[PDB]
Amino acid sequence: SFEKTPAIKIVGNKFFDSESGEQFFIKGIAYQLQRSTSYIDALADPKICLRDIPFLKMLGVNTLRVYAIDPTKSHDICMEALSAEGMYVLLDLSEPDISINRENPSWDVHIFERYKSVIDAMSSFPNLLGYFAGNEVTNDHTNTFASPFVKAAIRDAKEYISHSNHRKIPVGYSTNDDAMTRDNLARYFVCGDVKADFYGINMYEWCGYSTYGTSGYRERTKEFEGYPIPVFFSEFGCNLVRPRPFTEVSALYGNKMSSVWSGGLAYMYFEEENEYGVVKINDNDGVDILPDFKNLKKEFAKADPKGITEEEYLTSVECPHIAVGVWEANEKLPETPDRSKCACLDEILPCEIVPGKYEEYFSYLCSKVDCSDILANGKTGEYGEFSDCSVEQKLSLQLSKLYCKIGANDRHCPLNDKNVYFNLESLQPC
Ligand SMILES: OC[C@H]1O[C@@H](O[C@@H]2[C@@H](O)[C@H](O[C@@H]3[C@@H](O)[C@H](n4cc(CCC[n+]5cccc6ccccc65)nn4)O[C@H](CO)[C@H]3O)O[C@H](CO)[C@H]2O)[C@H](O)[C@@H](O)[C@@H]1O
Repeated sequence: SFEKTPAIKIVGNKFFDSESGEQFFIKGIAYQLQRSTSYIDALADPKICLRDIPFLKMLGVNTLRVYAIDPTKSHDICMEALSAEGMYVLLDLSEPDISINRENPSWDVHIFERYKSVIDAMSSFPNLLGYFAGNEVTNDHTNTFASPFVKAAIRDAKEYISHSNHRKIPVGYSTNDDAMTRDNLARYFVCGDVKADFYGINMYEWCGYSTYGTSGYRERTKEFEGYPIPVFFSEFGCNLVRPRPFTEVSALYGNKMSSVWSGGLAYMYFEEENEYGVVKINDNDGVDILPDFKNLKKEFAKADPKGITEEEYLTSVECPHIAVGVWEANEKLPETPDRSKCACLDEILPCEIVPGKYEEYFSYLCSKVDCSDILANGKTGEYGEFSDCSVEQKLSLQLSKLYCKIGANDRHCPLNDKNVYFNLESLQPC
């Protein structure tokens, strides 16, 4: 049974419970373990999730943000246990080792396959609230050209979900709070022909015993009035002053903010020595409640957002202009990564490379052949024909071009490295 968690849907700039029609406000907490797979999936481990859910119930949350799941594992036990306490999940599609790289952005078959795997693993659950297609990818004025890759990812995740048999779980974005870029980012993700379904801000402006006016919350709220998609704090909980009073929660669910924002999620459940936890897991794997816990609990308990209903509510935007060093996200987006096309390279290329060396060998190979066909430029909106293939496929293409330009036809690939091999399938006459 998922009785206690009806699916949430979006109408205009609000979330609604699909059965009752009541507006849905997120009262959440970030729930993610990390090592000190590379990531840890607490929702794949019943002994972990079933330990913590009673503590999450005490806090009074209705939503978790989860940053990374292992899509090869079952999540039925934990998702049903969450559902039984009225709890929903916001889930990032990426993981630290398979994310859009803000320093060298790409939207390719490897990242898209990750996104699809997560979608296929998690979309059966009615309490899956939504997916994030990225988290703080662009984070300042030096990497705004990453954002077209994120928008392509939003488009392609939505299309994959649309073409699947799954419920149409919304796909949004989570952004940081950099003064120079925030307004342009907010506009960019709702501009043109591809839009985020919702928009989370990682919002740390309220520290200690601040106020609506002095924190910045009043000006954030004014700039987001009339924003066309649901907006919430995908993270909050500045820890400058401890124990965190979480008095921002009273402002967030109050009358000035509840008509604009769809709530938010505290960062975070586990204490992991960034001093952001509300509990701490001891050496015996037991839960020790920290002094922040009771303040978050008290504030969420008091919070009573006056929303609207779906029926009464029911009665393109220009992309920011390009300016060098300020905003360099082209409106033109990279193409949908094509697994078949890129898989053809594995079949037909004479010289292949199995997955420091990428830098050296792209630099070597791209001095000898023209690598434009694998370059992707989010500033200029120029995306090479094979720029959507995996890093190894791209490198293999360039190696093979060099092999064909030499024209020896002797099965000797022109790069001495153990990962290089002649592909015998290339001989069988994409
Ligand atoms: O796509 C952009 C980048 O993505 C990186 O991986 C991401 C990871 O870095 C990211 O990690 C997640 C991390 O972002 C998040 N987190 C939240 C915080 C508190 C930040 C506080 N803070 C931030 C900024 C300004 C502040 C100002 C004042 C006060 C506080 C401020 N620190 N970390 O905590 C999660 C919990 O564990 C991580 O899982 O998770 C995403 C979801 O899986 C991954 O995509 C990739 O590794 C990187 O290559 C890529 O460039």
